Amino acid sequence: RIPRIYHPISLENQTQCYLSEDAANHVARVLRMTEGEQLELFDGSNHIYPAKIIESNKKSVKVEILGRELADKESHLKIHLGQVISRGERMEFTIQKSVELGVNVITPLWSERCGVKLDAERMDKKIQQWQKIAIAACEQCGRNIVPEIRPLMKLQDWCAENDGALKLNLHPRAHYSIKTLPTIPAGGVRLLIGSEGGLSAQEIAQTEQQGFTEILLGKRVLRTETASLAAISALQICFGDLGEA
Amino acid sequence: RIPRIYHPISLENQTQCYLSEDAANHVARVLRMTEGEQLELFDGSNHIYPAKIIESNKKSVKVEILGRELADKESHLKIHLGQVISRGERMEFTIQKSVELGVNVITPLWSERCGVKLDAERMDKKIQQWQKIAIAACEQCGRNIVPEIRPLMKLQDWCAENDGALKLNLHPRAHYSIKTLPTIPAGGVRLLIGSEGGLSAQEIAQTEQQGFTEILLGKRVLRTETASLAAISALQICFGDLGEAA
Repeated sequence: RIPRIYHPISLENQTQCYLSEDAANHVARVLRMTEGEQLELFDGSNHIYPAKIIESNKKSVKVEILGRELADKESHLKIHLGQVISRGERMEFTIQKSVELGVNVITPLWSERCGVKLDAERMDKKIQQWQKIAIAACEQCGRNIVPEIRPLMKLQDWCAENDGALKLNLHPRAHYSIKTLPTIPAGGVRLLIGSEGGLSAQEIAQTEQQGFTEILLGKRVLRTETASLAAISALQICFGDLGEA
Repeated sequence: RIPRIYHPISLENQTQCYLSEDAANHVARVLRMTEGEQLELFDGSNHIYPAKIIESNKKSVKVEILGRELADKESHLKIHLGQVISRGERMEFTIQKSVELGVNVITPLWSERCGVKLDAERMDKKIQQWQKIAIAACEQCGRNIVPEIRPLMKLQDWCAENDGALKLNLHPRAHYSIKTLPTIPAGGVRLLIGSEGGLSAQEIAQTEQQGFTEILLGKRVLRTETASLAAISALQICFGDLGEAA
C-alpha cells in the first residue's frame, strides 16, 4: 500500500533531502500526503529507501530516509527493444507495458516508411514524456531500476550496434519460433518491432545484412503494440522470469 | 492486399449478397472502391469467400461470391477470458488485443468491488460495441472465426460455469506457472482477470470451491490490462500457436 516514488539522484549516504520538484507535487498535491506519512523511494540502483515526509510546503517537500534495502525485481534476461516510431501506434502503451514486462532498454527508432514528422526537438520532447511514463511504470510494478529511453536513432544504425545480444525481428517467412530458439547470448536480446504499418522492404534489407534472426509469432497478423507486448511476454516466459514469484 | 470484410450471416452456397451496413459504409465511403474490386469475405465459419463488387454506391454494396475455402488462423488452444470491468481500465483495448492474440470467448464480469454500476441497457450497448471491435480485429488479424463477447456476468456465477475447462487465476503465492501446467483439458482454459479492486472473501472462496488453479506471472505487479494480455501470450506460447515453428 505504501506509495513508491522515484528519486532523480542517488539516495545513498543521504539523510534529509528534497524530493524532486515533480515528485514533490505528486506526493503533496496529487496523492495529498502530509508530514509524518511514509513512502518507498528508489533511485534506480535496484535499492529501495523507506522514508517519511518531514516538511510539506507549497514550494516543495523534504524527506528523511530511514535506510537502504536491496530489492531486485529485475528479470535475468536482458531485452533491448528497438521500436520504430509512427503515428497511431500508442507509443505510451508500448513504453508502459514493456517496462512492466521487464524490458531493460528501449530505443525509439525512425525509418523511411513509418509515418512520423522530422524535428529532433519534436521527438525529444516526446522522449522526455516516455521516460516519465517508464518511471511511473516502475513506481507501479515494483521495479527498482528504471529502463532508459534512449534518444531517437536510425533503424540502420541501431541494427548495426554490437552488444553481444541476439538480434531478432518478426516475419511470416521465418521458421524459428521464440520457443524454438537454440540459445540466448550473454548480451541478452535486441528485439526490433516495426511501426504501425510494419517493416518496409528496405528495413528488412538492413536486418538481413546485420545477421538478424527472424521469428514467427502465431498465424495471425498482430498490430505493432500487440506484437511488441506479445513478443516480450513470450521471451520472458521462455527465457526470462515470467514463471517465477 | 485484399481488404477483409465480415458478413453477419452464412455465405455458404450463396452466389450474391449485400454487405452489412457497417461493411457497406467502409467499402463505399471509406475505401471508396468501385465495381470489379476484389474483397475477401468471411462469415465466422472459419472459411473465406473471395468476392467481387458488382454494385457500389453511397448506401449499398452488392457483391458476387466467387468461392469458399478453409482458412484456419485459429490457435489449437481454447482460451475463455473472464474480464472484470472497472473505471480505471479500458475494456476496448483488452478486447482488441485478446482477439488478435487468438482468444476464443470473452465474458465481461462485474465484481463486488469493481467500482462499476449495473445499467443493463447501457452495458448491453457497450457489449454490442465490444463485439463490433472484435469483428474489426478479425478483419485485421486474419481470423475467420469471430469470438463471441458474452453478456455480463457476476464473477461468482462465471466461476461456477463448468465446461471441462481448466480454471486459472493469477496469484503471487501460486504454486504453479503457465510453463509448469501439466496439460490442457478438452474444454481449454478459463482465465480470470480481476480489477484493481481485488476480490471479496466470498469471491475468492468461490474460486477456491471451483478448484481454480493459481499461476505465477513474474516478480513485477502488472496492471489489469498488462496481466490479461501477458497471460494470454504466455498461454499461446506454451500451449497455443504462438510458439509453433516452421
